[PDB]
Amino acid sequence: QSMRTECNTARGKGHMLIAYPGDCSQYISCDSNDQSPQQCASGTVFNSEKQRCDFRANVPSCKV
Repeated sequence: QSMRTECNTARGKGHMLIAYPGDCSQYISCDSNDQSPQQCASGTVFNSEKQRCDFRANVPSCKV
């Protein structure tokens, strides 16, 4: 809850190119509140709590 050892949070400007597109932003906000703060959408991985496990070939989790 309370961590005073995050003085190294200034090291996220090297491989943060994951935020290139925009769909990732519209999915991170449309997936977090959609079911829960478990949204993992980042291009083709909607590991959101909404049960959208499609991190592979964008396969929809249409569990019968």
